[PDB]
Order: sequence, then C-alpha cells, then structure tokens
Amino acid sequence: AAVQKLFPYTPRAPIRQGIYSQAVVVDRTMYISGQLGLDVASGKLVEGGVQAQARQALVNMGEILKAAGCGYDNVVKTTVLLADMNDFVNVNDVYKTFFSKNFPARAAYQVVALPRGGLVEIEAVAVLG
Amino acid sequence: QKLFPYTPRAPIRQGIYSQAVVVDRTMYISGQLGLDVASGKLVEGGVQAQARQALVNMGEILKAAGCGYDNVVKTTVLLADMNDFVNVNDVYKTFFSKNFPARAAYQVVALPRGGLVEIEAVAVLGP
Amino acid sequence: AAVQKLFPYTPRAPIRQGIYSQAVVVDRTMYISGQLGLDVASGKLVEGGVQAQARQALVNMGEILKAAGCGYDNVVKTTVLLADMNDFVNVNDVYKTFFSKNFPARAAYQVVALPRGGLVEIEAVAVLG
Repeated sequence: AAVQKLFPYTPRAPIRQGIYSQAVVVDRTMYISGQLGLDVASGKLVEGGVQAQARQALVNMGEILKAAGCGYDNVVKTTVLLADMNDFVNVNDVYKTFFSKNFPARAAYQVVALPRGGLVEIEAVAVLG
Repeated sequence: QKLFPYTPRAPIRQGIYSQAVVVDRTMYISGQLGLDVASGKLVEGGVQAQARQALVNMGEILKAAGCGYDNVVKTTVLLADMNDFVNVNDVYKTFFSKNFPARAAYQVVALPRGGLVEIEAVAVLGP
Repeated sequence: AAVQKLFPYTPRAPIRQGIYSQAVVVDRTMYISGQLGLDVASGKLVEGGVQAQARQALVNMGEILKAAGCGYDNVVKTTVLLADMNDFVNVNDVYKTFFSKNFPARAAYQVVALPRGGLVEIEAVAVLG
C-alpha cells in the first residue's frame, strides 16, 4: 500500500520549496533537513560568523520540531557539517545550549562547502513521544 | 524481519555493502553513484548525467524492495563541486515532484570512482 | 509525551562528555556517534595509519554495540568518512573483516578534516534484535 508520510511545516524556518521538505515524519521517526543559519525574515544568513550561524540553524531546527509537536529532547542524532574544523569548540558551546542533557548521537566534520556559502549545516533525526 | 533486496540493474560492491537493508519498515539505501552497470563505468556527460543515473540506480533498488520514489523520506546529496548545485537540483526535482524527502546537501572533496555526485537515502515501506 | 531514550555506554570507546552520547537507542533503533581510531587507554589516535585507525574505530563501535546488547550483525547502515579517497581500498579491506554477510548499507566520501586529525571516521545505525 501507500506510506503514511507527514510533512509538518512552519513559515518560521527556511525551505527550498519544490526541492525538499523541512521534515518528514513516518510513524515515530522524524527526518529533519539540513539547517543553515538563515533568517526567514531576511532570506539571508545571519551576520557574525560560524557561532551566529550555528545558533540560528538550531533555532530553525527548533521551529521545525515544534511544528511536529516535538522539542529538542526528541532529537536522537545530529550531524554537524563545518566549513572549518577549527570551529569545533565554538560550535559545541552553542550546540550545548540547545542539547544540554540526554545528548543526541553525533558526528561532526569539515566539508568543502555548504549551500548559500554557510559556515555550518546541521541535520537531525528525531523521534516522536 | 530484515531483508537485503538486490537488483542486478544497479551497482554494488559485493562483499563490502548491500544495495539496501530493509529492517521493520525502514529501508537504508547505499550511496548511489552515476555508474552504468552495462558499461561498468560512470556515465558520460557530466554531473547532470551522473546525478540522473544515480537516481535511476536508486529507483531500481527501491523497486527491488517493492517501493518507488514516493517511499523516500530523506536523501543526502554529496557533490564534488558546489557550483553544480543548481544543475543537480534540477535533475533531482524530476524524480521527486511532491511530498519531498527531507534532505541535506554539501560539497565533499572526492567520491568513490571519481564520481561527481553520490546520493544516499532512507525510504519507508507502506503497509 | 516524552520519548524513551537509552544511552549505551562503554569505557572502551571515547566520549565527549556534555556534547554527545556514544549512541542513542529508541524503539529498537540505535544511532551510533561517529567513531575515530582513538585508543581510550592512550587518549591518542593509534599508531599505524588509516588502516590501523579504521580497525580501532570499528573495534570502538563494537564495544558500544555490546553495551546495547548488540553485535556487528545488528548494524544496518554505516557512513565511512575519509581524509583521503585514495585510502578507499585499504579501508574497505579492514571494514570487510568486521562484516561477513548481510552487510550494512553504506556511503563513503572524502571530507576535508576530521576531529583530532583522524584519517577515518565511521558512523552507523543499528537495529536491536
């Protein structure tokens, strides 16, 4: 038969309309698209560099979680894609203000480039309660 | 409750990975390259041709599990060059036209076989 | 409602306290953090290059699997992150010694840099029996 996919959407977080969904929920599992440090009000990356962008990516992720009836506690795995491996600690310090206990599994590493010239992209898997 | 669908119509690295693993209702699909099994080589024509062939390969694996593109819930698009982003998205959109997967996309240094694009995916089977 | 999350822990694999859990198990699915070729006893990457590091990364992953009551046969998907794509065969040659049949799905690619200067990092998803 068909598959019961859900597509929770919020205009408070970015999307590439017609290319990807902010998130897809199937039964208990929520796949969240890679989040960038974009401000939906401006359509541009926030200023201030990797720390500001990482914070805004996680703010964006939180709006998507909330649209599905979830919160940061629901995240079970993230991948932190960095423009510069040197930013590991500074990004971790931002990250821990969102995931402060019961931490997701994680991988973090430096890639060549991200969409929109971003300095960080964060994807996630969450599970519904 | 764990299946390993295989199709000779898509590539594999025998003894290294399965094309896909179906466990419960979730299907994990290996990173697909723009390889043509008939020639044993990457298709000619550049990143658009390779991205299309990768997605054709993914479709053959999906069909081997009784699925189609609608079952895909998440993909990761790995590019050799971020300058190919628009051209790859245009090909990508011809396979996923609504109810789109979640997605991550980024440029890496290099891919197996010298490919210009690799696409991995998670799909979910319907009841 | 809250989602029920379990965090396998082994003293035989690394952990970044306050940043990530070695793995998260939710409703039979286990997300394993990216593993480097780190020797917990020495606090350093092992001697011997990418093949020694890949072996240690997989040994570490196996100890985390054991903490969840799992083994290598429970792994359903891995991602192999390389410092150098020319190491592909060498890493495959170590990787295949840990799986004999019913192999995980896999993705592999060369990144710019990994934490600790590692030459290879392997993340995984597993499913409990």
